[PDB]
Amino acid sequence: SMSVKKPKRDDSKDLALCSMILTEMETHEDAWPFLLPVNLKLVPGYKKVIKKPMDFSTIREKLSSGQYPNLETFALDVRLVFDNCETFNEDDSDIGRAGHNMRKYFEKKWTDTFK
Repeated sequence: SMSVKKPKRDDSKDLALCSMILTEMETHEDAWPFLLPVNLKLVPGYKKVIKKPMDFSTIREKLSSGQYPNLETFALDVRLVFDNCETFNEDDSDIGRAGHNMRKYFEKKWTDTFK
């Protein structure tokens, strides 16, 4: 509350550390469904169904331009990529499997770097 604060957690390296995670997600062999925005002209149904599209290149641009206020808003966009994927793709598809694989990969790096 006013003039009552928990001890200050050091967030000075968060930007660099999120950038490292994102580089590792970009270079994963199963990243290909997620590298670029889904083409809303060429994929019927995507625009109407997926209210907030997100992909690794859009996260990269937001990160590089100071559009994440803190490390939690970064994680929320990474999770959105995978949540969108599950909304539009069957679990038993190459893309559906890729999304589960990458969500796991992310959640481990997140826990090991920050928790």
